[PDB]
Amino acid sequence: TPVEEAQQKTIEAITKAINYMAKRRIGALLTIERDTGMGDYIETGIPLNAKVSSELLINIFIPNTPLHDGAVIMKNNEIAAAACYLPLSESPFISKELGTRHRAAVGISEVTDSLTIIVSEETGGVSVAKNGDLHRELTEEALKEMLEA
Amino acid sequence: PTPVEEAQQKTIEAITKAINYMAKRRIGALLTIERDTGMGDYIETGIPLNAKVSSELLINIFIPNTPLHDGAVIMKNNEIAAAACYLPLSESPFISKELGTRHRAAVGISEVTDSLTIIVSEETGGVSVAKNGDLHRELTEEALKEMLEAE
Ligand SMILES: CC(C)c1noc(=O)[nH]1
Ligand SMILES: [Mg+2]
Repeated sequence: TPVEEAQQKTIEAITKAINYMAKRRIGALLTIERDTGMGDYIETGIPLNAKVSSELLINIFIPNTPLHDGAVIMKNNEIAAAACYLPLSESPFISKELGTRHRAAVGISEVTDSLTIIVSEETGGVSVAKNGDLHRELTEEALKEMLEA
Repeated sequence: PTPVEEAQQKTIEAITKAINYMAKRRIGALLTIERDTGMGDYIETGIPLNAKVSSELLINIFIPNTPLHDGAVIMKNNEIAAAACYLPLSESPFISKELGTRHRAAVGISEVTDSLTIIVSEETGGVSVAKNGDLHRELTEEALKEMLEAE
C-alpha cells in the first residue's frame, strides 16, 4: 500500500543516515514520535516540517553546524524539528561511559512511547532508547528490526 | 502589517542571516527564489525538502563535503522546496571568466525565469545576484537586503 511503501522508504532513509554517521563517528540523536505526543519538545527546536531523506538527516548532524546540537524529532513521516531539547535521565543504570546524548535519549523514553536512535561520537556505536532502557551496540539489521517492530 | 508581509520579512531575515554567515566563511552557495515563472522542472531534479525556512537550515545545507551542498537550493515563497538541484548553465559572455559553475548556473536560470538567485563565492566570499540574465557582484549586506525587499 502507499502507507506501507512510505514507511519503508522512511526506514531506509534513517538507516542509511545512521550508517553514514556511525562510520564517521558523528554524534546524533533522533527521536521518532509514536502515540505519546511530543509537541512540547518539538516546540523547543528549529521548525523544519521537512520530507525525510538520508541526505537531509546527514546534513543536520554535521559537527559545528547550527542544527546538530540537540535532537531531531520525527512525526508523521516528516522531520518536525531539529536541535530540540530532550530531558536528561537520572537513571543510575545507564552505562557509566555514556554522556548527555544517551541520557537525553533515555530520558525522553521514560516519559513517552517514542523510539530514539543515538550515534556515539566517541565510538560510532548505535543504540536505541525505548521504555527507559538503552539497547547498545546495534548492528544494522538489529536497528532495522527495531524500526520495523 | 498582514501575516503574508510579516512572513516575507521573516524569510528575508533568514536568507540574509544565512548568506552573511556563508560569505564570512567562504562557504559557496547557490540559492534561487522562485517568482512568477514556475520552477517545478528544476525543483524535481533535486532532493525534496519542502521545509520551513530558517537561517540554520540554509547554512547546514551548504556546508562543504556534505550530501546537499552541490547544486542549487530552490525556495518557493516561505519554504525550501529542494536542494542539490540542477540549473542550466549560461553561455553569456558577461560572466567574469574567473567565476565557476555556481555563477554560470545562476545566470542560466535567470535567463529563462524571473527568479532571483543569490550566489556566495567559495573563492572570495563575495555575494552576487542573478536576475534577468544579469549578474550583479560584490554586494554589500545592505544592498542584498534591499534587493530582496524589492523583489
Ligand atoms: C516509518 C517510521 C520509522 C517513522 N520514522 O519517522 C516517522 O514519523 N515514522
Ligand atoms: Mg560593484
